[PDB]
Amino acid sequence: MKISVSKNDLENALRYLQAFLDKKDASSIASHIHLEVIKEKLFLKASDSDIGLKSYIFTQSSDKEGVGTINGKKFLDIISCLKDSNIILETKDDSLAIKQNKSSFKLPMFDADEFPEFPVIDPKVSIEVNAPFLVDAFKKIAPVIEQTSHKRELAGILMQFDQKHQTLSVVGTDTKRLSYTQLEKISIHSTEEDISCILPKRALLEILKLFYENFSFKSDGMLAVIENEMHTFFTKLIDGNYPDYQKILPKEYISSFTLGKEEFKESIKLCSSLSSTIKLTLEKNNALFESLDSEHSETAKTSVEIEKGLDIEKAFHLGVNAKFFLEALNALGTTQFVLRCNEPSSPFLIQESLNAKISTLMMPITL
Amino acid sequence: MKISVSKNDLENALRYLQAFLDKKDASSIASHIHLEVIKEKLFLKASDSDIGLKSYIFTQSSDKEGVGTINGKKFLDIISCLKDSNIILETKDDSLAIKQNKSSFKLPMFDADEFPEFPVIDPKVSIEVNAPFLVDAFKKIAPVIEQTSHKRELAGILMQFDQKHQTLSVVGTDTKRLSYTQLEKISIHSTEEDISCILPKRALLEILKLFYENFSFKSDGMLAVIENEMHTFFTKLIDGNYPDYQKILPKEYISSFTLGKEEFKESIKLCSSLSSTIKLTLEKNNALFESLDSEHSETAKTSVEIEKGLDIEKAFHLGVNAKFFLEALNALGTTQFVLRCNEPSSPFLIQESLNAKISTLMMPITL
Ligand SMILES: NC(=O)c1ccc(F)c(F)c1
Ligand SMILES: NC(=O)c1ccc(F)c(F)c1
Repeated sequence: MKISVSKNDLENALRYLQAFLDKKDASSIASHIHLEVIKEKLFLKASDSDIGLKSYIFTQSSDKEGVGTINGKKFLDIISCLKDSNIILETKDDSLAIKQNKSSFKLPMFDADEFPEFPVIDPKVSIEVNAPFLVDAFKKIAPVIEQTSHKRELAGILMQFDQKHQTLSVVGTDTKRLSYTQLEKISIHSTEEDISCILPKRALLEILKLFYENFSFKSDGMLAVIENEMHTFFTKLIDGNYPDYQKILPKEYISSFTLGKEEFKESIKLCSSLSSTIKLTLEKNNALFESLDSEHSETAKTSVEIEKGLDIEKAFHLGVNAKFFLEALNALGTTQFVLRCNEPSSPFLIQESLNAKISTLMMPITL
Repeated sequence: MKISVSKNDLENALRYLQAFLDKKDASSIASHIHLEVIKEKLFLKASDSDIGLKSYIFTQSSDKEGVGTINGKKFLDIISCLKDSNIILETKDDSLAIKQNKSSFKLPMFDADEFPEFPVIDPKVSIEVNAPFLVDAFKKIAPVIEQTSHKRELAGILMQFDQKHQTLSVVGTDTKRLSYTQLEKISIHSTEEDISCILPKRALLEILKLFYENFSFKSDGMLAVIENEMHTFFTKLIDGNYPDYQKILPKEYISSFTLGKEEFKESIKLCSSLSSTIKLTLEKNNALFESLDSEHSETAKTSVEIEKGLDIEKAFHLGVNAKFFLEALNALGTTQFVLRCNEPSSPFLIQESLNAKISTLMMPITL
């Protein structure tokens, strides 16, 4: 109803909220942010059935407590064009006035009662995340997940909690490749020894913008609520049974090669100028790369020397998807990587030599 | 047929050539760059009926002179993924081989005889441009020209040469606004005392990427050829008669106000958060800005103090298009601008206080 706020505090809060608004129809409440002034806090939220964010900023002054709404895109556009001095926000019946020095604006509010109730859960599982490993895993695994996947449970990331062993397993897949990590020594508070949540990709991406470390993750098996000092975020979970990835992962590998990450990146990028798939050939002191599904009369080839010789009898040949192989290497923190293989026709593994550590299993390309 | 070249020289030449290729159909000669090795130069060109570029780079070594062609997008994609060391280019019948250390590529060449003849003109008009004023004019005027304009001659920029007075006039318009400059003391060599060329917008944009100063501009009234040390560019000219802009420009102005450029930019940007048109009100010591065609219940207002008072009897009101007014101010080099008006319903002028100097005439918005 009446306050002053810091321009930068307000702008930053509004930026984050943009992604939770349906902006195209400005006449719908789904384009508005809900506003609430109580004590010395402005609360801003945007949500619906699926997903939502609640944020707050401190008022520089507060004169009048109450509630309202405002078009979030328009609000952000106005504040962005203002100077750093404090901004006065003030209702005038069903209109919000915005003032700074000689500049003043009016926007219409809607009925705040039309705004969805921001949900709260009775948590069945809860963790406190005090380090970046979880978001690191999220970031490294996200590229393998197809948001528009036509199968529902593969459109999100698996979080598998084992309370008994204090581990959080995180898994993404598109059916051609599967990336995973298991995070150790996580103090999990749960009503069950084993429990699984599937977060939608859309939610995953939002979390990467909002959180880094020092946040809680809580779930009742229907919603996941993530919270820190300034923000409360929620998303609906995805219903199905995520693939048994432990069954999918091979038992052992016939061969394991320790290889140069950046040299393989460069070599693959290079051959991928003319194709999407590549023929890798490994010899004792050499790795050869050749474009595979290139159009005829178009070829790309290169090789790198392997100084510390491989354990090979003549030559191992492997067809690979370039993008997938690169994204697997991109997920690694080490200067070297381990490539574990069985037959050239069976899935192969990429992982770090010896933050989360993300491994990727991958289907090869034939011939 | 056989040479080595510097990677950076080759990459840079290829980047410029990209815009002269139809890249989507890789099976057509229109996706290829023509190649010619003679003396210690590789000549690269891409052209068609409308527009073209010829470039050259120096060979580090030359062994075999001749001609061929290559897909320009693919060539650029390959070279971009290579290291800085020299690159060997070498024909193998109707294929171009590209080699650097352990990396080698083949791409197919097409019949070089299918490539269009690069045109040459007998110039009717010629200038040497030894300073940036021309491209400065081009850059400042380009925003007012609609490339997809449904009327042909307004889809380009007018260049009007007066050999008698040694002036080059440059003019753009979209019918709502007209931006112009007249450049003085240009040594024009022409067969006529007065002559006009209309360059297409597409060509204008290319010229801005390729040229700055120390180039020749030549025309036969059908093509324009622009040339410097490394590059020869051409474009077809547009046929019609460009509007008589000297008739269009007003005789005198009832009032002329000297105003703050950045303050007006900020004020207009600010009000344009909620509208495309703005009501400007000028008073003796004040300028007020208000959103005009904003949706109802949405308002944006601001004002700035004018210390050195205006010559006004009460208040001058003027409806303006925000984007147009901003782009007019963006074209100015001065910290202040002059706004010249007659009736609030008639065209008004924006120009610099007291490089090219671009003035913009503009139709107002009513009420
Ligand atoms: N989920 C699967 O069916 C699958 C099987 C083999 C793979 F290599 C893979 F990446 C995924
Ligand atoms: N070319 C025209 O018809 C024209 C007339 C008045 C203007 F203000 C203008 F910018 C253009």
